[PDB]
Amino acid sequence: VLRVCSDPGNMPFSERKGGGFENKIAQIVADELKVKLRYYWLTQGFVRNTCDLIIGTATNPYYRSAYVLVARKGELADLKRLDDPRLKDRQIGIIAGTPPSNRLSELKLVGERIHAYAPKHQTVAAEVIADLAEKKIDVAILWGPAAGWLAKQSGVPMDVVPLLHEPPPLTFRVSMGVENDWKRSLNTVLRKRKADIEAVLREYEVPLLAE
Repeated sequence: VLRVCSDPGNMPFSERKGGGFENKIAQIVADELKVKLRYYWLTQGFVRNTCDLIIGTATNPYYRSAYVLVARKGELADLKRLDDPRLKDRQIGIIAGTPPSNRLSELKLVGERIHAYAPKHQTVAAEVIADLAEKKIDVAILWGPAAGWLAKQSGVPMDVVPLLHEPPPLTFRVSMGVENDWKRSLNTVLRKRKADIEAVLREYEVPLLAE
């Protein structure tokens, strides 16, 4: 029986009801291996505290995403880069310690207008999106696979722009985590059910990058 290390409250990634896209992906992997699926639930030292499989974190990567810029639709048209001069007077929200914070300090985007959230709402990224919907901030810098679905649930239209022009890097490949023969069997599953896994990522508005 496939045992997956997952979070019972971490939408859009996973939830105990099985509604996250990593639950759908773990269900695809279990069906491919002709086996049942069970979870060891724990809240996100998650790894060594936790089962046999981690869906998102190594095996061959099955998608590549980036940190994104999120803003209310129509307020910062064509916003693509962190050095855009329109951000100098904007309230910016970001999770403290995340990779983009080095570029913010590099561009002197520091101080009062920078809302650093510590890593009411299910996740900290959900709160940042909610603060953006309630105009408590004007710009949100979050991990793509989380912000895409969360923006769809916010209630106000938003623009999700992947950060591709920032010189640490802000783009990351995502693989499964684990026994290199077991990693070999999982790489086989990712290679076969690629079209099904990629369709699940698109349904949850996960920004997908090439290469």
